[PDB]
Amino acid sequence: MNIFEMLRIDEGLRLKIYKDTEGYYTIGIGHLLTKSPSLNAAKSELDKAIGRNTNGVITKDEAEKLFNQDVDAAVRGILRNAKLKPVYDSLDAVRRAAAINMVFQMGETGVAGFTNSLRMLQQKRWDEAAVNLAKSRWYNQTPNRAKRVITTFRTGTWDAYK
Ligand SMILES: CSc1ccc([N+](=O)[O-])cc1
Repeated sequence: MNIFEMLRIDEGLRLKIYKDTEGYYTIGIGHLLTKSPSLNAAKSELDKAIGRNTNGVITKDEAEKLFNQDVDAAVRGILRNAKLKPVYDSLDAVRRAAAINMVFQMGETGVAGFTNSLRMLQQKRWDEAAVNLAKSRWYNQTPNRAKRVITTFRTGTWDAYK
């Protein structure tokens, strides 16, 4: 297991434009295209991302290329964020993957309300962190995925993904 395999499980792979759990146009391995309700706007974003006229369909190699870029950018963003860097740097590699997973799903703004969870994680209060993480819109809207990510933070193992 690693962040790539973990997100591939949580996000799936679809080669045609689809709507994510929030109803937003997406492609590949959970690559958010736009929050615009315009399918034409999403198609434009897709074309821009891939560098060709895709007509709303991409290949597996193309999906994987976007995915690698997205994981990389998620990490680089974390390292540039004064609220996230300290916690990320304090974590072991397995729990780092859990952090990247959350940022990938919700974005940095999406994780702004997690200040108290973040402190518990930095403190290595794992069971307490796990309890606090579940007190969230995230947990309620995507409970199965949230439970896997939370288990990963609680245990520092890949048990939830085996
Ligand atoms: C509870 S959300 C979150 C976001 C980032 C990190 N991080 O260590 O970069 C951890 C948790």
